Amino acid sequence: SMLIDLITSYRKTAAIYTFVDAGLSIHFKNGDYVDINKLASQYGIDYSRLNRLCDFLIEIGVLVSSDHGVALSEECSALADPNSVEFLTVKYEINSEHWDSWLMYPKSLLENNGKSAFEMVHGKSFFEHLDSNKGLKSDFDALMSKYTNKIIKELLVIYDFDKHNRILDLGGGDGELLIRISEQVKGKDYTVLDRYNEVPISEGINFIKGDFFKPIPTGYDLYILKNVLHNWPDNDAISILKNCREAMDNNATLLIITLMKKPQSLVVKSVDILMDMLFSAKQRYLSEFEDIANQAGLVIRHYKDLDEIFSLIELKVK
Amino acid sequence: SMLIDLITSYRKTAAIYTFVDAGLSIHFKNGDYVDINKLASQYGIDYSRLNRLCDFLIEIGVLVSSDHGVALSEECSALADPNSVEFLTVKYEINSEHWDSWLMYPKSLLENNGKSAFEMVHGKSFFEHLDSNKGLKSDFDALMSKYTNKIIKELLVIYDFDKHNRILDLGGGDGELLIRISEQVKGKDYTVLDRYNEVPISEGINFIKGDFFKPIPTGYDLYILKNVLHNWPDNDAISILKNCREAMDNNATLLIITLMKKPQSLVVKSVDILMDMLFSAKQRYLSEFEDIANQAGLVIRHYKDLDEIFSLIELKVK
Ligand SMILES: Nc1ncnc2c1ncn2[C@@H]1O[C@H](CSCC[C@H](N)C(=O)O)[C@@H](O)[C@H]1O
Ligand SMILES: Nc1ncnc2c1ncn2[C@@H]1O[C@H](CSCC[C@H](N)C(=O)O)[C@@H](O)[C@H]1O
Ligand SMILES: [Cl-]
Ligand code: NI
Repeated sequence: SMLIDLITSYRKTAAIYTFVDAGLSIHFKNGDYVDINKLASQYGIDYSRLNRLCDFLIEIGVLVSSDHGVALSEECSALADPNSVEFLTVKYEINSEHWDSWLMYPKSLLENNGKSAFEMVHGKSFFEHLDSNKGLKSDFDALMSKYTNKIIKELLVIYDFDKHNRILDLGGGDGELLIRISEQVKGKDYTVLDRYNEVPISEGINFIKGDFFKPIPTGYDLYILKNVLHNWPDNDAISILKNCREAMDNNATLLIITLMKKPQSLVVKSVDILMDMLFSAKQRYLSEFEDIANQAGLVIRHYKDLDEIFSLIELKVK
Repeated sequence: SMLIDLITSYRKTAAIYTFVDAGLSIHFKNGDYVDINKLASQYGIDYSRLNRLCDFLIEIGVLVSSDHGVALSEECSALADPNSVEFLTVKYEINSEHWDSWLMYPKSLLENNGKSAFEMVHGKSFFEHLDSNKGLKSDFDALMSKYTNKIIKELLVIYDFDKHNRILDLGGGDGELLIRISEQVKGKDYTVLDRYNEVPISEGINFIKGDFFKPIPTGYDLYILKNVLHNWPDNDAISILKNCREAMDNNATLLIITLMKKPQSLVVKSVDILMDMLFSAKQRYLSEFEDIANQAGLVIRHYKDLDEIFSLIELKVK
């Protein structure tokens, strides 16, 4: 049955998580079939239990069985290396932080206390929690780093960075975007602004410890907000764009790179509900961006799709 | 692709859970279309948030959209009535008890101790927790009644209960199996043995406050163990069957009704890993049942499958 499958489909996610979290996933690199006995004994885990878990992973199409042993299906090869979008999603997402928050999401809808489902559980914010927990922030950074590297090739084609002198990335985190821009485009002043417990280091990249809810520095002709605004409700989103405009002069460009909400994109709509749970935020239509931008005294001069999911909005002062 | 869908598919479970847990699902009976803005108004929920959630539920095929409003898809109609196996699965399974314990499952593999993933999280056994938490036990027993009611018709056809005078249901919970058999087969001594805080009341049904790890009462010509042995590891399972044998005389019959482990079945494999997580237990093959029954000094006289998941095993002391 369709419905009962959807309800019990969480057990599949769990089974894949446990396989990864236990570190078993590494040993199935490049379609190498494996003997379970050695793996069970290697990790000091009961063979019977591991054999049964594999048997379940074989039925959902994660693994394949033979006389030689057990291998990852070509479709699920990504679980092998630990620096993959599928692997890094499991490491970042499948934890108490999301799963305990998901169980509080219904309570957060019924109770109209402004606080989000995550905040309800943890008593803090998402990003306030990541400052306390180093382990999860390294997983968060690593996953975000992958989503930037999908965009780079197209981003450099459709936008001219050669014409800019001083580039500031607001909520840049690692500064992966600017590091990857700096490889291709040299002889520019690159600055990353984000909440730092400790300042990152990279060749030719400046790192500012700042809060974009406070006044933004002047002198930069390029301001960037990549995957920031979908973490903030309208009132908080407008505040960020208001501080951006005041900092901007009439020749300055503001780049917004985000997941664009579309009628068909289930991928975006699943993240849209995820953003409501974590931050009481949302993914936005082109109209919703024009609304918050208009209130901030900014005007959309260029819109273009980078990817199936990611898009680029080019704003200016007016 | 497949892999990323499997990893993020848990978000679909969460969405359906929130729709049910918030008590919205009840207003979608008889394929009736409902207004989102009035639903939002009734439970004091924000229309924007509810509309976006409904948007996600429409995309996964739970809901259908119209000018009239939104309705549950014909395949997901079951979310309407609170007495559906799908609804009761959400109420029983989608909670901290399973999800927080699923996150510990990889720890409980890597550790080759006697404690299950649930025991590590809660510090108690699963059934010890249900004694403390009254709300979940009512939902647990409610789901169990449904799996009981799917089997009764074929169970009464294939097994003659009229030949037995005194029947004892070991771990019968609420006497749903004995209540449903007492309807069609009348004028018999029906007795249910289980861990009760307070004893249930049903006409013609007796309820003993007992532990099947202690010596089982003698003089019953039928003993039943329906969905009990899959909650226990071999050493504990053998102990229950040893107690049954000691209680049984040469004319006595033991009925085992269970989810039989079959080679190609995803439904049973998923429950098999769930049983390991909760109780460090498993679903068993016919050979595995014979093995623990042999060590328990019991002999399999009859085996028959009642449906696609549930089977029946008659055991006799010989
Ligand atoms: N008040 C604040 N000021 C600056 N940065 C902030 C902030 N609150 C959150 N952030 C940062 O905003 C970012 C949101 S997600 C960032 C992803 C990154 N730009 C990328 O695509 O690679 C995080 O780095 C978070 O730490
Ligand atoms: N030591 C023990 N002695 C007796 N019953 C026990 C027990 N430990 C657990 N149980 C009971 O075993 C049952 C497990 S599930 C059985 C449900 C029931 N046979 C049905 O299918 O409708 C629960 O009712 C639980 O309370
Ligand atoms: Cl069983
Ligand atoms: Ni038969």
